Amino acid sequence: SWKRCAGCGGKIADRFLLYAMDSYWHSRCLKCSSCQAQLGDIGTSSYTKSGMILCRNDYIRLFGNSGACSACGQSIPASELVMRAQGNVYHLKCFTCSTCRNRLVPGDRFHYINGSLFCEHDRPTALINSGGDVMVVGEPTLMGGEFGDEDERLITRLENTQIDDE
Ligand SMILES: [Zn+2]
Ligand SMILES: [Zn+2]
Ligand SMILES: [Zn+2]
Ligand SMILES: [Zn+2]
Repeated sequence: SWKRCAGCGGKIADRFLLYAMDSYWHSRCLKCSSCQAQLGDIGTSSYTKSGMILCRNDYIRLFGNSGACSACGQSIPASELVMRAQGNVYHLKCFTCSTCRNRLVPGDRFHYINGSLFCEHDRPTALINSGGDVMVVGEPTLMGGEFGDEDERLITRLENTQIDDE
């Protein structure tokens, strides 16, 4: 006899169905609590936390480590790429030379003195007489960084040949 869907309570007569969180589901019934996406089609896993079943992006958004821009002071979502320097994070558009206002990009040479950024061609000689050191702009990284998989629950797609992997 058919399995019951944990999402709707109904028997699952569909040819293809999902297994996740120890339960069977109609694919349409396994949805992100926040954005309603159909988890089994958009990706390979779900996240469980605080009564919710979430897609990866909303899990990051609601529970990942957000930060704040050292230049403008405003929060940075976990999902946003940031520039890094001397232990600070910056909005990409905030990562600019304090003298000429050029936006600094990966591979650029730059100087840092007491929070102020300077491009290679605006070396602040007057200030320098630790800022003498030339640094290389790194690639942008995600604000949230790496996170553990302890709330991740893989989704398995199954075929009922009326149960086999898909
Ligand atoms: Zn259902
Ligand atoms: Zn979502
Ligand atoms: Zn900023
Ligand atoms: Zn400059």
